[PDB]
Amino acid sequence: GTSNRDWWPNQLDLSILHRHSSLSDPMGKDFNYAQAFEKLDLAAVKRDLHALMTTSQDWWPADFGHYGGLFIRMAWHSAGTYRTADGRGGAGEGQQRFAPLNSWPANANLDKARRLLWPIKQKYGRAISWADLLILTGNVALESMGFKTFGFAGGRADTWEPEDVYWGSEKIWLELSGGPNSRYSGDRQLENPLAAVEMGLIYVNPEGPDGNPDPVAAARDIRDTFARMAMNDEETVALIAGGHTFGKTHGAGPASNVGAEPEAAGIEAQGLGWKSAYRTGKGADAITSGLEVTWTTTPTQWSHNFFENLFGYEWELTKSPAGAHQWVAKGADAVIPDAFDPSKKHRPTMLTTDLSLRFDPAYEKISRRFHENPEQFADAFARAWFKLTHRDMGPRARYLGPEVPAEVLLWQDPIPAVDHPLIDAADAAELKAKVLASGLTVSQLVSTAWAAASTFRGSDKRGGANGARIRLAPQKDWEANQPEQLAAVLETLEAIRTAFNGAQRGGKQVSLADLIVLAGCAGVEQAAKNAGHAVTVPFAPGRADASQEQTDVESMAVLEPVADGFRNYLKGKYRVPAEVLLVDKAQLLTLSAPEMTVLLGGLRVLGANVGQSRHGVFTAREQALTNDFFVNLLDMGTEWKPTAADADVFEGRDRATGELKWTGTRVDLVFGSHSQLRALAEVYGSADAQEKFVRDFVAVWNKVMNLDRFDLA
Amino acid sequence: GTSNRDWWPNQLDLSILHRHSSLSDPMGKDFNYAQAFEKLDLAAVKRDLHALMTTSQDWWPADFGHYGGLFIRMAWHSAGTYRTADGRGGAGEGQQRFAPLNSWPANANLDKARRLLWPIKQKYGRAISWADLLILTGNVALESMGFKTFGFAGGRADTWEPEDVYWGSEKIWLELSGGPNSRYSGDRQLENPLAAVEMGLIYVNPEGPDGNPDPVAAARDIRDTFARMAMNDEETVALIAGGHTFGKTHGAGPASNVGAEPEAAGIEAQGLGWKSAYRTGKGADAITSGLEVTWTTTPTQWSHNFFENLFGYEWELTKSPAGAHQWVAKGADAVIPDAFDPSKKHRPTMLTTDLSLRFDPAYEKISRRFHENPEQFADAFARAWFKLTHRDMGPRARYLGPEVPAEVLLWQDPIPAVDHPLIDAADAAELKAKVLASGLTVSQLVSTAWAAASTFRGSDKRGGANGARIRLAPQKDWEANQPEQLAAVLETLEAIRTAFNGAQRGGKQVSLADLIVLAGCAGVEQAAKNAGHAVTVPFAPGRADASQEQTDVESMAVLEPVADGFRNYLKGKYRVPAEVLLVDKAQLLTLSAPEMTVLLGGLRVLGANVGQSRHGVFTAREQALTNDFFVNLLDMGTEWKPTAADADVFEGRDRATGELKWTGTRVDLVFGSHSQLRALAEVYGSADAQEKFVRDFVAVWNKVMNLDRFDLA
Ligand code: HEM
Ligand code: HEM
Ligand SMILES: [Cl-]
Ligand SMILES: [Cl-]
Ligand code: NA
Ligand code: NA
Repeated sequence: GTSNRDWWPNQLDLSILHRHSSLSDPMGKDFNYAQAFEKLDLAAVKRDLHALMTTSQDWWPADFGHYGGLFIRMAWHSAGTYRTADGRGGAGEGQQRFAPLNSWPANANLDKARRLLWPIKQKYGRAISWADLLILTGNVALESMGFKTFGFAGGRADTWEPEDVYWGSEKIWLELSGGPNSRYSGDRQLENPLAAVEMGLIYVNPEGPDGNPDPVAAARDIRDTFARMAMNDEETVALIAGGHTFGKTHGAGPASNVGAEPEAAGIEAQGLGWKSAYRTGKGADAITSGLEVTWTTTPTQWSHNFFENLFGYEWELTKSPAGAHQWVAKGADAVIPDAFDPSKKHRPTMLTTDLSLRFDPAYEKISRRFHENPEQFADAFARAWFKLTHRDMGPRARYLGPEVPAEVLLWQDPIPAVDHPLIDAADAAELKAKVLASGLTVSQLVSTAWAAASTFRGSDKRGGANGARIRLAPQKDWEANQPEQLAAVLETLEAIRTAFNGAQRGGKQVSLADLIVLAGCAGVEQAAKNAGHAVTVPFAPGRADASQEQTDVESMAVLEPVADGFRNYLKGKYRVPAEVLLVDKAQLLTLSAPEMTVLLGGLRVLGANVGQSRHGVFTAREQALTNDFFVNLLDMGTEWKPTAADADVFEGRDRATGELKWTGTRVDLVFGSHSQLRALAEVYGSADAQEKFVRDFVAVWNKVMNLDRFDLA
Repeated sequence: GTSNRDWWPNQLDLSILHRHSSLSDPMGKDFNYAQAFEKLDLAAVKRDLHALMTTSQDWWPADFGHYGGLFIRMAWHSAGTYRTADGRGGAGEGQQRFAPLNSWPANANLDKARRLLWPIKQKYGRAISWADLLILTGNVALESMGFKTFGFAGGRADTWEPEDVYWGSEKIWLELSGGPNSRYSGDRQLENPLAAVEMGLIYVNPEGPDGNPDPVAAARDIRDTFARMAMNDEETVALIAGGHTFGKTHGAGPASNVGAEPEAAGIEAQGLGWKSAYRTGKGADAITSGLEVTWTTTPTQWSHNFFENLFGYEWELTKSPAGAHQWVAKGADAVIPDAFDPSKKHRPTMLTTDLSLRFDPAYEKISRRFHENPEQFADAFARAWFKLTHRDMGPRARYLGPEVPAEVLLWQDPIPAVDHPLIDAADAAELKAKVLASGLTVSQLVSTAWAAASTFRGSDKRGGANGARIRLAPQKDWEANQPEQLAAVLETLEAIRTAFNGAQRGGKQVSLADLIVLAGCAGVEQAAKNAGHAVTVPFAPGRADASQEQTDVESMAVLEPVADGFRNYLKGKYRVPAEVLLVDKAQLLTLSAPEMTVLLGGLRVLGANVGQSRHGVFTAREQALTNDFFVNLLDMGTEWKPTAADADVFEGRDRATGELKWTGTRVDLVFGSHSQLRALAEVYGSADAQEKFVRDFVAVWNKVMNLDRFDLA
């Protein structure tokens, strides 16, 4: 069946904005996962998971009698798709159970791990999501084998379909670099937003870069991909050595024995894949990666044996039974237990990527420090494991249950507690009138509040106006935020704040975070009034101001908008058309196509454009909230042509007289071009639509202002 | 960006069931189009459309100063995508404005027509849908040129994204037959459900079959395609000769002058396409089809000239200025007006497909009859135009406004008016108890009501339980309906009905249509009771019984389920896997994936399978409403293998003992295989879900029972 994607493969795809609809969701529209989880007996789930660890099923027998290792790997791969560049991937939506992740080669036989968990899922039902369960399983595995974890937060709601994520352009699993869809260029530069070295891998190739078993060059790949997952060198060493303290790899026989991945398997396989024709196809005969390494003398118990082995022996390159490169400690004694035969023992072995921890000079310092001080290793690993598995959960206000760690971590972009009365509706009205009487314009007020709130992304729930981080480094200096204009607006707002807070009794005060948002609401209300309409924009106080010391400047860099179509802004020239970047932004803001459409048309006429550009400002009443953008965009009396100087800027001229009327970008004109967006623009451009436009505008404005307000959830 | 479709192009696509979500819809969730249109001043719209007909815009000048022809064509192509096989296509959703139909070659320069209508759309806003406006414009064109139409109904609500339709497998526009994706096989057999001869055409190729200008062979294609759009010979001749009484074709120069279709054009084209480099690119220089034919001496006025010309001349094959095959009248004088130059005239001309109306023996008789009796022609055309443009609107209860024809037409599958008091809740309780006391089983009651209601399809809003057509030819004899079992159920119900109606005072009575549905409800209630749950099933009376004479047996044939996964039924072997057919049926019933999931698991355990097959009946308590199907499907204790005799039937055996537990089909096992369906199965299979399953089941049951209840809308 030939589709629209076949005929017009480069048209813009809006269906990414309409995923996660009430139609695909089996739970009722009032189902609240946090309320369900808050009543789960978490201890009882953990007791059942502890019992599972040593309850082997014959269809996938447990190595050494213990599934710990398998489940740790599972929870690390659930979390390890995360990319800091866009916040997509991670464990927070349980996406490992859907395509494509359920069938990535690096996820082989994690289908078995997830099936082992079905009896417990089934028992507790909707009170524990698959997403939470994957991570809790990992934690209980660690605890069962003697490792004390840093804690655990529930609250990851299940999703019901695949997320739309750019995982790369390769058309072949595990394609080595420099092919026709190479994700690498230049001096081994990985393209943003990707965070893995090959299609279907989590971070790196365990044999070495494109299969070359050089521990030193592998270290470079490790460092680059982990950094793109927001982990530094200390976290990286702790996580890899930590994880490889447990379990084993599987490569008992040749890879050509392994059949189709789950999404390609037959129906009889009932959601499992990678069925193997090698001997029994499982247990002692298992094939997963093709490597056959067991790192420690006690693979079912926490120890410091990984670093004892890594530094205590000299290593020799060898091949697994499937032919993959690995390392062995020649002239070690056979001290490693076999997974199934009590009478066999083996020599210590390592992956190329394990030896990286010893032969990269920066890693070696850390690994030596951990080797000599295993208590420091255990602490670092616990913290890094918590970060790994929580990094995409959002603000601490979303963390549920009795095991949440009380320590506030810098990476969490923490927001201080509010300990005072909040402003009420009368106070808000008074502050709004002061803001408007100060001389701040509609444009300044809407631009500033937009800049503060629009850093939110739903992928990892980072960003938003809570914290007033717009006043701090680095946000205050981002080009899109117009630093000089910004600094003058914030100086005026801070004087209003100081005056108002000074006049209060009884502890009442307003945060700068709240006032930024409230000032934005006042600007929207004034715009409406300028157009002849009396509207109240809703406002919910309770934001707090974070300090510079509570703000990791380097981690904030990934939230800088380099493209924001809502402000007609592009920081440089990109391979991706600006309209595709607009839709990507809308997706991160959690907007539907109608909401993206209303919001952009309004912003245009309110003066939100960076640099006060006239592009797309299709009105003669700038700073009045009207549907002028749409009515003028859709006027067939104007003809549009790209400019000589820039093919991405367009002149609109009267079709009869030739007179210049307007200029716009691709972001503006896509609303007149794309057949689905034009259909939405037509609604808002109709003669009966003024009231609808204003109402839908205020609602989507308010939605943006509240994107990070999990304290009110 | 590589997608799931790229990696696993044969996995099942569920996103067709979650289309038309509240996310993509710009109107509020309580927007009711029928109420909006009922307040439109239809007369005022029609005045504006009359004015438009002769208001020529320079960007697309009006042929002969009148856009009527162009608008008639536009309305006929809006309607002319309809296929009776599935009810998909047609004018009823205004899909012409979306991909792919907005860019089909046969729709060239209809983008211009629709843009001419933007000022009117804009003026009336949400009170008139594009879907309705396309047809109304057609009607007004006809009236403006002197033809009296049969009437007009509003009520086609706009849609906001492309409908999912199989339009064929060809990868090239206009591909001639016998290619690698040929829609033809055998002795020119067009594949169901298609109703056009080539990809991008409405019905047939105007030059003749695969471009061969044989009017006799073209007639064969015309008759086959029109029949697949529900039109017989008389309607076909009337529509083609009716339509070609007006306007002209456009082929002034070579087709290589014409540029990209709308979905391919640049952004500056603002939603238009087919820009032409030939001379002025428009008006006298227009190029649309490539053909250059003007049929009548007064192309802007109703006349009897089409048939006078077709029979009054002998025809000679010639070529247009673009090189297309067409015909010219031998020895005729130049009597046809030019569209733009008052000093030029032209000889009569015709398409190959026009000459079909004379050289096919059956068409010739009709065309002669119309030539000799122009009043019969005019009436047949009016009737056929109303059918064409209303065929996919559904029951007369959906028809809005003051121009609706009072005459009831057989093709409308009419339902008689109810003229007596309806049963109330006390009566329904009494009838349910009689039904249960008669000895009818849960399985008989659920199967019957399912058979009656599940003929509904949302594509053209045909079918459903209203009418009691299950008791009439041909439904009573369809294999999926189990004719012998069905006859005995209906005999029992009709005795209960006769007894009840005989006891009533005043004119209260119950229809057999209502009682079938009510008996179904009683069976679901009894099933719930069998499982230990106290459940009332909602029931809305008001269905009436249609007669045999109100039921066109040939037109009902397209509603026969040859595949119904909900009854584990397949009539024969098809190219399409049975699970794809299941999803297609769910789409026609308007079901979401969760609703399809719940409904099939329930039906299985209630005994709805055709022929009492055990396939998928994963319970030991058949006829009890439980979640057993899901709990047993997902039990990893069971292993599934395809059988020796049939690879589409599977055996489930205890994984340890080898003992046979169950059998199922691909439709059963797909819920355990496909990662999104299994995710939904897991919700209903969990230990906390029995009450949720029963509740969700009753809701989806009731939805299906009410699908055709536009009298309650
Ligand atoms: C550079 C980073 C890493 C590489 C290249 C990598 C590579 C691999 C490979 C190839 C396997 C074998 C899969 C098989 O054949 O069964 C595996 C196993 C495992 N990895 Fe990693 N790993 C990485 C980091 C991590 C981290 C961060 C963790 C957790 C903190 C983790 C925990 C595990 C565990 C527990 C197993 C054992 C599985 C079992 O016993 O079934 N690894 N690793
Ligand atoms: C076998 C069926 C038919 C064939 C093959 C066909 C073919 C065509 C073609 C090729 C054109 C020229 C497009 C262009 O170059 O502008 C056209 C024009 C037109 N057709 Fe048809 N036609 C069919 C049936 C119909 C029917 C059923 C109607 C309406 C009841 C209709 C009404 C029109 C009208 C009004 C035009 C004139 C457009 C104008 O003035 O711009 N035709 N037809
Ligand atoms: Cl994601
Ligand atoms: Cl359709
Ligand atoms: Na994410
Ligand atoms: Na339809």
